Amino acid sequence: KVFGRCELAAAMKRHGLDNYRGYSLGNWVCAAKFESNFNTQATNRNTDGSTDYGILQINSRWWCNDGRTPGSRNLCNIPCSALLSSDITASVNCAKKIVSDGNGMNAWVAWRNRCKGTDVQAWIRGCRL
Repeated sequence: KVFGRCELAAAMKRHGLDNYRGYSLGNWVCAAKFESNFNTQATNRNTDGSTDYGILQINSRWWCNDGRTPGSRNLCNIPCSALLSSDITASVNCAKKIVSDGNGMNAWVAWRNRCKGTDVQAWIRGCRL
């Protein structure tokens, strides 16, 4: 599914992401924009052989099982394919665990490079929330 901007903001807020570990909703929308362009089916291979899955590009090196990442853990206890569902529940839950891991949203390199320090409220402007 490719979410609309406000549509995704609403879903993330219903799933408890808004202000989770102190990160306003705009931070999460912005991350998703640059990770996946709001597409739950996005996948991308990393240099190390792991793969990133879903709207928040969660990686198989640590967080999900894809059967093909030798280093690996599955700390979210989830097949990576669950992260590609129309229903964002598994991506949200696993993102809550990642953002709690010590480095906050820095775990998403794209968030650090493209969202951190910017006016992330713009990403939820105009949305009924």
